[PDB]
Amino acid sequence: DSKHQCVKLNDGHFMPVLGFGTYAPPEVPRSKALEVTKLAIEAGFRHIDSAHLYNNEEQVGLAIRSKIADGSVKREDIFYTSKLWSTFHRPELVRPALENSLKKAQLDYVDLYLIHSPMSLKPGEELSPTDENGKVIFDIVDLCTTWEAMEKCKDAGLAKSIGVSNFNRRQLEMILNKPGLKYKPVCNQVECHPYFNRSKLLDFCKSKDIVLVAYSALGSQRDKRWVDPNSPVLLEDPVLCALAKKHKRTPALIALRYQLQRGVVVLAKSYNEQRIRQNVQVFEFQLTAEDMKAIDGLDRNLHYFNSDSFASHPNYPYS
Ligand SMILES: NC(=O)c1ccc[n+]([C@@H]2O[C@H](COP(=O)([O-])OP(=O)(O)OC[C@H]3O[C@@H](n4cnc5c(N)ncnc54)[C@H](OP(=O)(O)O)[C@@H]3O)[C@@H](O)[C@H]2O)c1
Ligand SMILES: CC[C@@H](C(=O)O)c1ccc(-c2ccc(C)c(F)c2)c(C(F)(F)F)c1
Repeated sequence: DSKHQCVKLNDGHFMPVLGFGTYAPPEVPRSKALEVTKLAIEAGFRHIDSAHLYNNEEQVGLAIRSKIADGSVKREDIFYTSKLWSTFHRPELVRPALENSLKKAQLDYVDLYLIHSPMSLKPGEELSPTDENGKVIFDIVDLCTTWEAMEKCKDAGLAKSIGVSNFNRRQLEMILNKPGLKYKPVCNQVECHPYFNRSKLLDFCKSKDIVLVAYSALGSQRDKRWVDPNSPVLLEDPVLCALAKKHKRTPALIALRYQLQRGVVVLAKSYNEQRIRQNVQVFEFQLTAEDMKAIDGLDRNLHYFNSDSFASHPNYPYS
């Protein structure tokens, strides 16, 4: 089926080009992640994006287990992604972090394990370690050694594929130029949308056989902790809205289809049954070449996540 279209990764594995985003803010009860991940699988999502940080791998794993038990899907039909959180970058912490995620989700392996971010944080139990003055505490880790620990996780069969997230070109090149590299990252999961389309990074990744995976492809959830309320709302963009009317679709569907036609694997978060099912209709239509150029013109270099807690980190990927 067209809905189960995949891209071949540089390690031979396959990744579905449309993925379900599972992050919800901590004020959303965890029971919802369980309910909506089941809804996503029912609608035809097979790529599910989670992370230790999201405090939901148990619920996402329960949803997968439930849909396997009622015969909707086999484990082999699901592409499950987890992410190493930034307090676990030190190489001796990597494999135990992955094994803990597997235990929470009650899975035997992940299809994809990512370094969540290059911005290392102080090791410990707290996900957001902070000093007496409230500032998040940074750590300094050679991410090449983190990657070597990820490579051992793939060789152990705990992760079918490994990749990175929120890396810029310089940080990617550091991994790719590493002496004795065994596995290249299969992907780089980054913020990517018509207001921040990452064409330069996309061209770099294409030249290296690295898939760019787009998050916040619908403009982010605009969480007040990190998103400026005065930033423009992506789905209210006049060009996207006119394209939605011309195609008799929605602005969200235009934004998702834009990514598929430029070779980007796209994530979409929804906790609403009707929008979850609408988002799978991205395979039903096509943007013209002129439509694509129009959307290409919307780039504003706008990353919705903006905070001096990020920007002061030595490994902050933007500039
Ligand atoms: N690697 C990283 O650092 C990183 C960072 C950010 C995100 N991610 C991952 O990418 C996923 C998606 O990114 P995101 O969380 O920023 O959200 P997003 O995909 O950009 O979606 C933002 C909002 O769009 C709404 N939406 C979904 N479908 C819609 C539709 N058809 N029409 C209108 N609105 C629609 C959703 O609200 P409703 O729920 O109300 O439908 C959602 O809250 C995340 O959940 C996470 O899995 C990863
Ligand atoms: C809270 C949602 C969560 C998710 O859904 O993954 C998320 C969202 C954005 C970022 C983020 C922000 C700024 C910069 C520069 C970055 F590189 C990554 C992170 C990260 F990586 F910092 F943890 C995590």
